[PDB]
Amino acid sequence: NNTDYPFEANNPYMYHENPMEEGLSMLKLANLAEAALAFEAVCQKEPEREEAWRSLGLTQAENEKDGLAIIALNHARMLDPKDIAVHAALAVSHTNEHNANAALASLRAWLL
Ligand SMILES: [Mg+2]
Repeated sequence: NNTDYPFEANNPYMYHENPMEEGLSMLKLANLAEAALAFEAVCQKEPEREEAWRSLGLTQAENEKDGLAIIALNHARMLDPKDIAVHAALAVSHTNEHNANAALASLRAWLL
């Protein structure tokens, strides 16, 4: 798919020196929205850094945002087509998104 990621404007990590390292520290601590912002900053500062795109995608999947995860993972795959962790993560996020959407459609059928 699409590799055009919708970066959040006004990202505070844009004026930090090492947002990759902060991202990895926050991800390890389970502070996912902040980690995702830190990785978005890395992806804008260093757009060819495939590990930044992969980390952004994996963080977004962990933070239940599989649509955004897929765009970042697609960008990672374009940068390093041989990264098979990215291949597996893309298949996982597509399945996650499909399952969540089916669950919501089932619940809305019941409620409405
Ligand atoms: Mg999930």
